[PDB]
Amino acid sequence: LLRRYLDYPVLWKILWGLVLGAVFGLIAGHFGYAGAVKTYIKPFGDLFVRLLKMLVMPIVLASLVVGAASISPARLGRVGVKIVVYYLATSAMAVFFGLIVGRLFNVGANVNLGSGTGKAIEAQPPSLVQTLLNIVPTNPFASLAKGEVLPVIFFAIILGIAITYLMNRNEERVRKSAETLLRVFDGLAEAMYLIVGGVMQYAPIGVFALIAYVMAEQGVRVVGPLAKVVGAVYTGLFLQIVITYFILLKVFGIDPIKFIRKAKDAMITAFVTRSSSGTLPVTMRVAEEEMGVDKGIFSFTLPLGATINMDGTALYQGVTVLFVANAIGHPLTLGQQLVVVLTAVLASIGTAGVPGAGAIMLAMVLQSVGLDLTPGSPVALAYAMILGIDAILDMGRTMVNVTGDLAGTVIVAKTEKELDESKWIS
Amino acid sequence: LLRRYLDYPVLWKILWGLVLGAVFGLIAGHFGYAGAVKTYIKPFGDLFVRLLKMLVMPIVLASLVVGAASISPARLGRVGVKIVVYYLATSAMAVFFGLIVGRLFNVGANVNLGSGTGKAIEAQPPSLVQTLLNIVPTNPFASLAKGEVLPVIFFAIILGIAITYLMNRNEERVRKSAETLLRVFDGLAEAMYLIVGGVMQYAPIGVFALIAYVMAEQGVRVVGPLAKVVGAVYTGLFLQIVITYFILLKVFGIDPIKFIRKAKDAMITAFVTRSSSGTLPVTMRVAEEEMGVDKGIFSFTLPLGATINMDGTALYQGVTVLFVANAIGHPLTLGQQLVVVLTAVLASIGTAGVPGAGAIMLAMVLQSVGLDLTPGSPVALAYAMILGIDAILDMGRTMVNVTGDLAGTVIVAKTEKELDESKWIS
Amino acid sequence: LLRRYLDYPVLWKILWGLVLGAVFGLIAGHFGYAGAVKTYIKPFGDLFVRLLKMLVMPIVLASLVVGAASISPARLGRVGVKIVVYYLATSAMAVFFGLIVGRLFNVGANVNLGSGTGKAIEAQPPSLVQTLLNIVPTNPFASLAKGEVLPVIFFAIILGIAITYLMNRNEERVRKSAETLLRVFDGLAEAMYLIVGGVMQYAPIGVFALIAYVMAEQGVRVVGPLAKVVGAVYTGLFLQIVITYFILLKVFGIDPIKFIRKAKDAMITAFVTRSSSGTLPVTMRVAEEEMGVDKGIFSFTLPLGATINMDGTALYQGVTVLFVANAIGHPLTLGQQLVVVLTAVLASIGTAGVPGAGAIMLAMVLQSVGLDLTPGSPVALAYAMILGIDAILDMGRTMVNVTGDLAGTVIVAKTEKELDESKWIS
Repeated sequence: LLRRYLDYPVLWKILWGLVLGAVFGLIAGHFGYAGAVKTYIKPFGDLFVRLLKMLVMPIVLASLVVGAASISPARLGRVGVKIVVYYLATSAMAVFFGLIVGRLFNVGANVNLGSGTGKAIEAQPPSLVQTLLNIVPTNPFASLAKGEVLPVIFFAIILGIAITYLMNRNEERVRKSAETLLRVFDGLAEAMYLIVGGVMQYAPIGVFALIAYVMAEQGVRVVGPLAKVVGAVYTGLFLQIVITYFILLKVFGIDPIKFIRKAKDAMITAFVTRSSSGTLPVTMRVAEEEMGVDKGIFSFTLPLGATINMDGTALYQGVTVLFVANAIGHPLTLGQQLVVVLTAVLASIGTAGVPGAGAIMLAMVLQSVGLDLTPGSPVALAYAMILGIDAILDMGRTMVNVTGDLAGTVIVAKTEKELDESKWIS
Repeated sequence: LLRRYLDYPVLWKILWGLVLGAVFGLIAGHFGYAGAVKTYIKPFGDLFVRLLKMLVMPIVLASLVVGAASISPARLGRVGVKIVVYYLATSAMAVFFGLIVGRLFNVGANVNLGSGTGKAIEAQPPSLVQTLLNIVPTNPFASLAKGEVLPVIFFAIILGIAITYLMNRNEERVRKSAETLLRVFDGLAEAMYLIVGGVMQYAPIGVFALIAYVMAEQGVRVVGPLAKVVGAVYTGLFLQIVITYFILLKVFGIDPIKFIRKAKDAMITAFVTRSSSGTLPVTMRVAEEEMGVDKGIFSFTLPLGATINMDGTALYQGVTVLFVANAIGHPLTLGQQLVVVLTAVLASIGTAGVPGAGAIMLAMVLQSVGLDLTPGSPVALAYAMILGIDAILDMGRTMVNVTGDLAGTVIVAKTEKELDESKWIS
Repeated sequence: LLRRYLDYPVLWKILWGLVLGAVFGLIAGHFGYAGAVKTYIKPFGDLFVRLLKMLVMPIVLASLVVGAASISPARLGRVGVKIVVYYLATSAMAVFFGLIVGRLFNVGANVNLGSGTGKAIEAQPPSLVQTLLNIVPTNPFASLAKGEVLPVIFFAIILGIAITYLMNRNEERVRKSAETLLRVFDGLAEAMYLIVGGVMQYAPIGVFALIAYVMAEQGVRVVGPLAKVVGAVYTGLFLQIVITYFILLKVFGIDPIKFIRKAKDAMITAFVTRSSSGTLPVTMRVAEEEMGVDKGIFSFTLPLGATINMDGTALYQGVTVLFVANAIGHPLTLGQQLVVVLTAVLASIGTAGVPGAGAIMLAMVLQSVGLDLTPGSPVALAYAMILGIDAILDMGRTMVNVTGDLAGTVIVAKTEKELDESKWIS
């Protein structure tokens, strides 16, 4: 900080930091400085990551309560059902694309990791209703503490609807009590947006450090087959975007190219900060002035959608579990490869919108299939290299998430005729 | 459509839900559809139990803060501190009588619930002084998360009392701050009461699912023990009146025979209306036109007592916490038969008639004793049975709350020499 | 009469509790009644320790949010940020002097009341940089539940700064929301200060119980090591003055000797009145007449320093945490000492002034450094010894507390060149 580093445009600041970090991690990691980068530089990246998780539970709780207390329950249902159907459709298309692009590259094929047989040949306990019940928290404070985003989303929506029923009562004591509770939650959401805007000023250092460490450690693993997995995530991702989202927007009447030229802001600010609920201010300030959606829509769909958006995750798992499988030499068929729907579309509904969520979810899916031994087996290294390239995969698995969020908000807006057509004329 | 299911008197269609659950469980266990009803119907019961547990913590916290700030010693005079201790003492004695008539009835020994050879190391409990010191929470947020409800009760009462002592200080800043905190907790309590209304709207299907599963799983006895729990509550109430509200009146000089003969009006009106505060005028007037207490007293003891004097709901959940215990094969000890006494009494400040209680104070006492309502556990089924048999308990349980209120008003009027004896001679 | 036991000065009451506890414990130990105090007396000690460990989290959260909203770059001009930087740096150097003097005197190295070698075995402590990173929480509510003090301190400070930045907004809705959130946290902090008043009123019974149990089970040296603690704290305050304040004043042009000779009135008033806000008028009179500072500064610097500039308290913490760590036989490591420095500086932002805010902050630092204050553990007994001696250190802590304010006022007034040189030159 010298009073000028806080005035350079935030987005250009982040991209400048990211490119400088990539160059530093390349030239250093090649000159044998992995230890120095890990020791002096990586802690800044870890501090940035930790900051990007401090402000996810409060922002989710407060912003959902406000976004539900602003909308009347009728429009709230008419919007939420649409946004959930949209996430389901686009996430199913995402899983399909994962199963396709994890094969079209034959990912992790000639990584002969000294193992012919394994334990992932078959495993499918996809307990669906057991997840549809886990949405309901047994103790909402205990679900705040344990960092579960979906039960807190449920409780927040319920509390918001209760408040909007209260502020229509007649006992003027109750009206005031409800207004005061709503103002508490509104103040908390706004303070969290300030905190996020503040963290995105340090982000040009955190991104620099993170990508520097990543490009210093894994700067040589992008030569082997582990490059045909970053290729298989990014090709699958570009396909996700340019097929799913543009097909949808053309179907509903939104011109896709203009949609991209207008989403560029949030697309880029989420491609680098790798967090959906840390770029939530940016995507809201995009849906407000650059897309034209009404506030009573994106005040709820965007914070709800920043969590439950399993396109990047499912596209990330549907191509990374295939890599782990082909790495340990034990194959698996398409139908049996639906360990993604086991976790990504069911277990990983909430944990989508924190950095490195894909890696921890892959750790969650590789342990449920039976592959548990962490220190020695090929399951160790096959997942360790993924954890190493987790940042390069995570920079995109959330750009797609925020693009899908904006596309779903635009869709729910356009169907409800709450989308300002004065912005979409160019 | 659906409004015929909403506007139908709840707490009645709950009993219809229970009896339809019984007949459905019978004709699905006979035909041999136990697996099908366990895999398709029980999820509704699981959802309903999770819904009844998501309320217990926020409702206890908020409602207790509001209640304690309503009755704190910082705003109680002589009559206030003379009626509050009376209400607390008589609620404690109501719970004692509940446990007494639960042990003197073998309430839930005819139920086949609880697995065979569950455990045998349930003994070796903490001492009396230790479970007494465990009332004080070492960390209030840690007690909100861990689900402990008695320490949260203690901390909430402390906070309410502190808030009242604040709202009398001179600095306008701290007065406004305390008043705003109180309005926050009040808004949270009101939102929780609406959510409880919604959950009890859903309760028909939930108790239907739970009862259908528990009947069709084995054909367990449900008519035996329920015809015992009522008949235990009702003689519990008759005992409560004719023992407590007669020895208390005898030790203060008031003839209880004429007291009952003149309070029959409010007694009948509350036994039929089933409303703690809906019958408030009637009892009020029978305290004025016949009992003789002036407005200076019964304008403060009766309104407060219709909210914090719930001796009926201190005996109901005094016998039902024995039913749930004796049915699941976990007989209560003196260490828990005290935690019931403290929880079911301190939570009486945290009531609101039907929505404030709604058999949520029992789901709170159960969690206070350690008996968890984990969806699928025998506690859930022995709780579903009771919450289903709730109309036949409530239509009688309401009658003793208002008699407790009248006894309290008369006792405080007599102990202040205000009660005009001219209405009690001849 | 109870009202007589309350209006006694609470800290002399606590010291009397400690003395009576020592004598009664020695008598019991010589008479072989150790079981009597272990079963009947000690439960009061357990109750006090739990009742005190309760307040740490609500106090730390609410008080830090309010204090941080009191000092922030949003409402701090130039003199504001200068004096705040000075206050924090001086509190930090003061905690450092506390640790140095504590280690030098070897405080509490012969009470040996620990459970032996081990009792907290944890092989690999978090490295220094990991200890720094753990300040930001991955989930602030999780840091609330798990009782981690420092992450909640960081989150609370950040929330307060965001809240005041909001209060500076122009949209009426968000300004009102931020005001209401701050008023909620203000009300919570004030309620916590009332509860602390109550707990410290109860304290003498608790200190009597704890010291009696200690001195009865086995007579440990308490007249000696507490004497060394008092000597070390007074040497610490004297060296704090003679090094920190003299060096700062001389490296800014002030002549320290005449500074001391001028502020004799404020120092002596703070000594004899044992109050830091009750000596505010005399402090302003000294800073205006005898120093030369203009009303532009000493009207904003003194009311701030007598609230957030606690050097005496931040040295008492630095010495007594070392005493507790050397008493239970766990010489604390350097990462732990840095944690002590951080959470003794940042907690000063939210000091209370209620008699006992030194003991509560000591409990806060004990919880933050790793030495849990759970009842029964030897930490409770050593903390009881310190809290008992607290009344003797309080006569000197407020002298350094209000000398730091004057040093800071004079420093900043000379930097701003607003110091009326006619009072210094000769």
